[PDB]
Amino acid sequence: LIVNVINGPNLGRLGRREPAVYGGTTHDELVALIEREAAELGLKAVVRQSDSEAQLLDWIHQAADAAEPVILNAGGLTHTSVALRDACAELSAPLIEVHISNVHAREEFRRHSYLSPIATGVIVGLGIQGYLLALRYLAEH
Amino acid sequence: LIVNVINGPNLGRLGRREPAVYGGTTHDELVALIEREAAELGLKAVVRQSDSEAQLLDWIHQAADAAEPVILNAGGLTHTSVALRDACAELSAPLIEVHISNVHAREEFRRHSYLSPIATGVIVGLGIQGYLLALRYLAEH
Amino acid sequence: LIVNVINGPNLGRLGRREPAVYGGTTHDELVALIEREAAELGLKAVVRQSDSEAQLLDWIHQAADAAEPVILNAGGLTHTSVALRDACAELSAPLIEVHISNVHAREEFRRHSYLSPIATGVIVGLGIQGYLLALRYLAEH
Amino acid sequence: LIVNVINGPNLGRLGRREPAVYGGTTHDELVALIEREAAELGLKAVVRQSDSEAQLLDWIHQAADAAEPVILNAGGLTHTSVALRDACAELSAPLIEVHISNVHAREEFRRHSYLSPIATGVIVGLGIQGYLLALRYLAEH
Amino acid sequence: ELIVNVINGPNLGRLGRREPAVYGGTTHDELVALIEREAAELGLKAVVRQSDSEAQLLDWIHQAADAAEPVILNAGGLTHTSVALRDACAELSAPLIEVHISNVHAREEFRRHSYLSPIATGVIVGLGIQGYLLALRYLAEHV
Amino acid sequence: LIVNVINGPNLGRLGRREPAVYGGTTHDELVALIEREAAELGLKAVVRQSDSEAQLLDWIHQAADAAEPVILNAGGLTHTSVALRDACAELSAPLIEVHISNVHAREEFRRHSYLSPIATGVIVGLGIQGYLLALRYLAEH
Amino acid sequence: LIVNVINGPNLGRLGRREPAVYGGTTHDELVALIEREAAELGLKAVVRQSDSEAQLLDWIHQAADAAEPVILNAGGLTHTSVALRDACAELSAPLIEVHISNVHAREEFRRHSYLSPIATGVIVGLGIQGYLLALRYLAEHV
Amino acid sequence: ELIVNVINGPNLGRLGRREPAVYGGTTHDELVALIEREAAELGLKAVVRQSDSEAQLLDWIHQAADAAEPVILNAGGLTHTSVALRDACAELSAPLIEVHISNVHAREEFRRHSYLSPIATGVIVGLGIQGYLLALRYLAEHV
Amino acid sequence: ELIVNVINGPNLGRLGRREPAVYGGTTHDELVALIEREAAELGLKAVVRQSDSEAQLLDWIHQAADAAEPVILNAGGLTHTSVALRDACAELSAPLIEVHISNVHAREEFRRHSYLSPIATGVIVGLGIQGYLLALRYLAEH
Amino acid sequence: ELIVNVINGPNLGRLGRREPAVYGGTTHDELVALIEREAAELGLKAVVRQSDSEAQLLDWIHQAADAAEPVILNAGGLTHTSVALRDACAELSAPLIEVHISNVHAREEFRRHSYLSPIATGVIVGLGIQGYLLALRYLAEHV
Amino acid sequence: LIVNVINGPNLGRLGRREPAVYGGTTHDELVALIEREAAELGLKAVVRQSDSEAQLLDWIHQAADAAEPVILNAGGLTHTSVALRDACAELSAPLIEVHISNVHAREEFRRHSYLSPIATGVIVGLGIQGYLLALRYLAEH
Amino acid sequence: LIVNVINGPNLGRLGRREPAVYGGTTHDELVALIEREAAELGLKAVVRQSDSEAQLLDWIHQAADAAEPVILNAGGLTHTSVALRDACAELSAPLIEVHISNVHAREEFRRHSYLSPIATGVIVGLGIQGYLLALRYLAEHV
Ligand SMILES: O=C1C=C(C(=O)O)CC(=O)N1
Ligand SMILES: O=C1C=C(C(=O)O)CC(=O)N1
Ligand SMILES: O=C1C=C(C(=O)O)CC(=O)N1
Ligand SMILES: O=C1C=C(C(=O)O)CC(=O)N1
Ligand SMILES: O=C1C=C(C(=O)O)CC(=O)N1
Ligand SMILES: O=C1C=C(C(=O)O)CC(=O)N1
Ligand SMILES: O=C1C=C(C(=O)O)CC(=O)N1
Ligand SMILES: O=C1C=C(C(=O)O)CC(=O)N1
Ligand SMILES: O=C1C=C(C(=O)O)CC(=O)N1
Ligand SMILES: O=C1C=C(C(=O)O)CC(=O)N1
Ligand SMILES: O=C1C=C(C(=O)O)CC(=O)N1
Ligand SMILES: O=C1C=C(C(=O)O)CC(=O)N1
Ligand SMILES: [Cl-]
Ligand SMILES: [Cl-]
Ligand SMILES: [Cl-]
Ligand SMILES: [Cl-]
Ligand SMILES: [Cl-]
Ligand SMILES: [Cl-]
Ligand SMILES: [Cl-]
Ligand SMILES: [Cl-]
Ligand SMILES: [Cl-]
Ligand SMILES: [Cl-]
Ligand SMILES: [Cl-]
Ligand SMILES: [Cl-]
Ligand SMILES: [Cl-]
Ligand SMILES: [Cl-]
Ligand SMILES: [Cl-]
Ligand SMILES: [Cl-]
Ligand SMILES: [Cl-]
Ligand SMILES: [Cl-]
Ligand SMILES: [Cl-]
Repeated sequence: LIVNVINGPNLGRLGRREPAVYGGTTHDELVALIEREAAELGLKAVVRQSDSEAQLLDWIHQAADAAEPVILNAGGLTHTSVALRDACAELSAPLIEVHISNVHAREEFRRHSYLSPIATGVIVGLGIQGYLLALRYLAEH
Repeated sequence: LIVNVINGPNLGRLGRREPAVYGGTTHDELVALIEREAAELGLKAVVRQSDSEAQLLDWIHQAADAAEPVILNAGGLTHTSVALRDACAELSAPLIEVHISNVHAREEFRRHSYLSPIATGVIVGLGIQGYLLALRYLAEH
Repeated sequence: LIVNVINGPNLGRLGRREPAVYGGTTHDELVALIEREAAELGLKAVVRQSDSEAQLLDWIHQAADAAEPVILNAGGLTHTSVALRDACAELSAPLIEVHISNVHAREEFRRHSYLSPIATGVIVGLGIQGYLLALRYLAEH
Repeated sequence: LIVNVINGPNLGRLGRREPAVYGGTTHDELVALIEREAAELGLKAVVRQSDSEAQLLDWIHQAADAAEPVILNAGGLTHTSVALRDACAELSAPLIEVHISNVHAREEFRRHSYLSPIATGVIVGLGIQGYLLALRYLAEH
Repeated sequence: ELIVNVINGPNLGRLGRREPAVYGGTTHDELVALIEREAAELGLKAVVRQSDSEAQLLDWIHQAADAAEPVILNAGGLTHTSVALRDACAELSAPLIEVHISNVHAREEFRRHSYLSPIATGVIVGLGIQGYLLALRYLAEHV
Repeated sequence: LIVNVINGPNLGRLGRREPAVYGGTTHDELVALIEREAAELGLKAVVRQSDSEAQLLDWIHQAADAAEPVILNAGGLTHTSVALRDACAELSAPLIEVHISNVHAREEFRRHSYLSPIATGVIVGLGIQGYLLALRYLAEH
Repeated sequence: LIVNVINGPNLGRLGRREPAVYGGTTHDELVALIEREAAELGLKAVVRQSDSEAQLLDWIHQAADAAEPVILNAGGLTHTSVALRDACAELSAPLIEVHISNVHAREEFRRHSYLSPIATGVIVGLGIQGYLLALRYLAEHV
Repeated sequence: ELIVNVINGPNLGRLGRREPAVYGGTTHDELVALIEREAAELGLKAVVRQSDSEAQLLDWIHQAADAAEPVILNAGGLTHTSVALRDACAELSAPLIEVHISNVHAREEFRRHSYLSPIATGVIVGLGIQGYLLALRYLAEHV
Repeated sequence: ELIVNVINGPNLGRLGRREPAVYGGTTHDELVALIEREAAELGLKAVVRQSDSEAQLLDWIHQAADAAEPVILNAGGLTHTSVALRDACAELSAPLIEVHISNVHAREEFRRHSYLSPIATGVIVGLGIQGYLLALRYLAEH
Repeated sequence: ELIVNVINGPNLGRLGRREPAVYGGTTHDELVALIEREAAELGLKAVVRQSDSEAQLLDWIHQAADAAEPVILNAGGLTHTSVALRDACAELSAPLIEVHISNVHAREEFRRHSYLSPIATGVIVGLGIQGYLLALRYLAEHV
Repeated sequence: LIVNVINGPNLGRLGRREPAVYGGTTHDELVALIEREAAELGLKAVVRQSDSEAQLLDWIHQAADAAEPVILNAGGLTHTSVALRDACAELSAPLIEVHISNVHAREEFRRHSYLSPIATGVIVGLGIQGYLLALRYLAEH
Repeated sequence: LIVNVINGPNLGRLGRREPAVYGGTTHDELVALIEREAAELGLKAVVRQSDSEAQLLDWIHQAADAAEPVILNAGGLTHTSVALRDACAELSAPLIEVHISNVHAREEFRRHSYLSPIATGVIVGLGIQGYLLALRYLAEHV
């Protein structure tokens, strides 16, 4: 039933943040779109956002304890955080990595995700809909 | 609206080919699943597979001229072919890269797609459903 | 005319912290010197320090919304944080990167700042006065 | 007299966290063993864990000001945090780096600790006892 | 009295017409005059020199080493290539400030690895023409 | 017992092709030598050559389904083709990589075969006899 | 005096293909322009294009057997194909590598040709005229 | 009507006696004469100059930028090492053709990474002396 | 009788006068006496041996593998270079503890990439001579 | 007739009990006897020698160079580390065949860059202990 | 027998230039020492110093034309100049590369001389006597 | 004044081994040439050669204890042995590295000596006279 959608640093800034790269959809609108999609798939979505690494670790620790699937857009921490990777290694339920922009069409340092090798799957560059497609995978699988 | 699903080398071997990596679904069954999904979304899917790089280039040139969206799993050529990349650079309509296995949880040489930097988006590790989720994105775009 | 001076990890430790590298000037002394210089330049300076990455992200988000220039010394996060770089990418007003020590005369890993490529300019190795020189540039711009 | 044992991200999760890698001992049980061993060696041990980088930095600053020895397991931050390295550089009393797992028998990125070069010594792969052996060194020195 | 050497390397005599979107529209002649005015306001005497010749640049910094005079150096393209220039700068006892008009870290990767930076007192980059003037102000506080 | 000898690009040119490197034996004479040696060992050798990657993949697919051993000299594709390595990964029967020249005594780029890590064994620099030695291995395995 | 001009993958697409990179001349027009220039220089150009590596290899083998010069634009295969390099190594008559675009002003991976080290020479970034200048090299060296 | 600058870098004045197995037996004087004869055939005016001095090469490039004239450049060894020379060439508005006598890709690895190639219009390598004349023919049909 | 083998490699017989700022002023003979005494208190028997010969070190490793005895190993310079010593240590079924006197990570870069660490049970570095004694304590508790 | 030197390096005397899943269950004594029989069937005389000492291996290679006898060499760990061994093998005028029991390319990265491979006639890898026998068969044919 | 001793950039600064690295012997004193050694060996030695690359090339050109041996300390140009290497490649008589300091005990960028591979031999770290020893080599050869 | 000349692996093979690389002078002739030159300089030279790393380490240890200068040609071990480098780090008297061939004109892996950074100086490619020139340095520096 329960799917955890977790957004990392700078993702609360969606809308005004680099619109050509990330789109004009706000995080509030993102939460509403995910919840609407989850209800139509018979799931429950809990969407959380934080710039704090310690907060992100706490949320996925809880998902590990509850054995709930995780949709994770770690933002910049994707490319840098071993600590977040280590937390995500506790997850028994599927972990789907999601990025709004095509991370492979940008700077070289964005192409070597710490999370990708331990995630079930990755969706990149499909904009805001990437979250919704990740939800659909978890509902159908 | 026509969507081109193009599969590269060894993808015609699906089902028998490394089941633990790629799953047990055959390419014939994949064709049927895509065509069923496309019919629900109001799209028309043309699914084709070849082990020949020249044939993949020909199919991509046609999609460039017709300005039709492309879903591409180039198999091994993903990691090697600059020629295929150059063919895909002609596409005006969206290009979605799809991989059945999590290419980032495997050998290091699989983590550096030549196609990702020029694709609209990439779906990795979500099995056969990656194709179907790519169709849904294209149904909204 | 508001200018934000943002200091990152370990900069609150100035004075006793590696004196041969960073000097004997405390953070409070630095705060006083900046405010004195800004007042003589007709600017208002707001100087804040935190060891928390999430906190630094918060302050630059504010400067982005208020369209205010930023003088940033991110400390160790300079060399490691993509998340901080992403937050700084929102800034429409000039961003000046400042370092007290000559970061190129030290360990090799300190020579590859994530912030330099997206900043307007960089001042390195001029001690505390680096902040004051960054202020003077902003007074003319 | 006073020894500071500081544990980084995900080390509060010991016990159920990757048992085959880190063992079945919880953090509560680890605190008890450390306190019992320190009392036998005529020392007082202060054991603290946090997933927050800023919190770790705060604890290091206090040890530097008090000139107290530090036994540090930074977790995933060991491989990533220059900020934590910088704080540890202020320590006048010995710094012993400790890891539960053999960090050299794992992923390549775990083999290049930021703390190792500025530490007095490093104990790796000797399990929970690594903490206790580090205590014994400090009792002799 | 208190003398500061401002030394510009290859292609810096071309300022104004040369890639204006990268280096600005101020000519080198205008830069010389601007530096001299700012220096005199700070109680300093700026000696501003430009050469496309490495040997000439070496000679100038050799003299600054003998006279123990501060140096503000924009070596241009040589910044990224010349060990010889670095070796000469290693003799300087008075402060050495490396200045670049453009933000070299926002450009090609080969520009991000200065040979001079590790032996300089400090580096000012990407602050345009004012970087020279700010370097002078540092030296005015550091006699 | 059937053994498949598969020769890749440029190997049909044996005889005239860089005689100092690859020898003076033609490809037709190679077929005759292998077939004579196979009859002596009580094996059945099918020797085939193609410059077409797709054709080589098809022959490997057939050997995978038939559970037949493969002796493969992929020529230039040894160093470049992930697609060919992917086809060879299907083989349940032993795969033995053969090269006429000493590929380690030439250009550096010839030293990093994609096939070697998944082959049973490799024979290099022993000339045309390398094929015959490979047959002899398979006759006892 | 026969000269083989061989074009690799995606070069049949000249005209529509990234005009800002490769120009607006079509492959049909390219063929005819090469043939006319060759004829004026007292040569005969055989111009062929294929997206198939095996086909390109066959044309190179034939050129090696006939000891005819090759002007080669391998396209994408320039940066990736050892098999093509191996075939070209059999050439004894001059081999000239030609690229329409300045391959050094683009992505890094385009700057490390497998063909360059074994070719007589390389012409890059001079557009369609690169083929014609390669022909003139051959005509001036008879 | 069109003026083209042929600029040769370090060691190119040594052509003829210099490593003949690599650069051929044509002297620099003979090269000048061959270029001027080809330029006269194409209806162009060719000015051929050679120097071992980097500063001198930079000066000639600056003049070509100011005059908006095409440049055929063989920088010799400086091709692989000089950012200063690259920066001067970036100021050119008329076409820049990089020319090398030897096949620079069939030699040492350090010769395969020209600083000038990315900012040039085109590059001709390994065709010997004729590389200069072919570069002239390109400029005759375009500029 | 639980036998622990303490094996020292090249230049460790030179302890005392050998770079005292790096390795301390304790001689190898004094080290042997300290290890043996510490082993006695823990209820173990320590066999301490040193050789500058790689072949000799390999023989001692082979013997310890056949006897299923724990090994405390300071391979010296060979730590950073010897695949052969790694291959021998791979036979050990009983725990292998890598010990270095100096902090090998605070020194030259080539000292930071041990061939032995990835196959050892654990590693003790930079704790001086006491690193041997702590390694014994680990084995006594295990 | 023809004398063939089969030289095994460090840890190969441990075959049988040493990592059976990697190197097989055949002991070194069993390997020696097998090689001797196979060679005698081919009209050759195999001298099989093993040592953990680099110096000892060098001496045996020196003797083969002076006698111009072929060498089959499994240097073990020294394959990936010893320039001294490569230098000794460079003296051999008769064929040198490098042999490894395990597929060294299916293992750790540091095992994939043999110092001996570039100077050997050929290499046999991953075919078990039969690799020695196939190497013998090559030498009997040449050649 | 005439020997050319050629010193490059910064070598005219000997004596006062980094005494701990290059010693206290001036360039004028070096010239006098070479004169004495040349007289003892029975040869002529011409000592030239220039900070100009073009000048150094000219002197090398003259030595090539006269087939005279060269002792070269190119200073900083040793590590940077392909042009100087190309000039030295013309020399038919022996070329001895000489450095006063041990270039291998300093910065990494000093360990990759462009001249070494085309020189007859190299003398490094023997101070000023390196010049005198190089002269003795040329007298005997 | 006693000077130690130490030759590593394969240097006993001089005259036989790759004569186009190392020359036609035997190690015995080298010994005699060194002893003659030492007598001219008022020095005593002890020239010893071994293919064994352990034996070379022992000789270096002896030279460290006696505070005697060392001329060292480690051969192949030059590029591989941290153990030998560690032994040489004990030397208080000067250490001169010598190579007969120009190590920088050969394979890349020969250009990164472990001994060079800790030696007083390095002499390369001056053939047999490299040893004699090394002797003259030590005689001039008392
Ligand atoms: O590297 C990234 C990628 C992001 C995305 O595409 O979702 C967001 C972000 O803040 N940082
Ligand atoms: O590297 C890959 C990845 C594939 C996938 O995951 O779809 C298929 C394939 O043949 N080769
Ligand atoms: O790498 C750095 C550089 C700093 C500076 O020079 O201001 C401060 C800091 O905490 N970490
Ligand atoms: O890379 C590591 C190593 C750990 C350890 O071995 O203690 C713990 C951790 O959380 N992350
Ligand atoms: O790489 C650079 C940087 C320059 C600057 O920014 O001042 C000038 C220049 O000529 N070359
Ligand atoms: O790299 C190689 C090696 C070959 C061989 O040695 O058989 C053949 C080939 O066409 N390309
Ligand atoms: O890398 C390239 C270069 C091309 C060219 O410039 O001719 C063509 C092409 O298809 N791929
Ligand atoms: O690297 C090079 C190449 C040259 C050429 O081929 O023209 C000439 C030169 O002096 N140095
Ligand atoms: O690299 C090392 C480290 C040693 C240690 O710290 O014990 C000893 C040694 O001889 N070589
Ligand atoms: O790297 C290796 C490979 C071996 C083999 O496969 O024969 C043996 C060995 O001791 N070390
Ligand atoms: O890199 C070096 C080395 C020098 C030497 O050791 O003679 C002199 C110099 O100016 N630059
Ligand atoms: O790398 C080398 C260099 C040698 C030399 O030139 O003296 C000798 C040797 O056996 N190995
Ligand atoms: Cl988007
Ligand atoms: Cl697209
Ligand atoms: Cl991806
Ligand atoms: Cl799957
Ligand atoms: Cl300071
Ligand atoms: Cl400490
Ligand atoms: Cl300074
Ligand atoms: Cl900077
Ligand atoms: Cl500007
Ligand atoms: Cl052959
Ligand atoms: Cl297999
Ligand atoms: Cl080119
Ligand atoms: Cl000893
Ligand atoms: Cl173990
Ligand atoms: Cl460690
Ligand atoms: Cl041989
Ligand atoms: Cl192999
Ligand atoms: Cl020479
Ligand atoms: Cl050297």
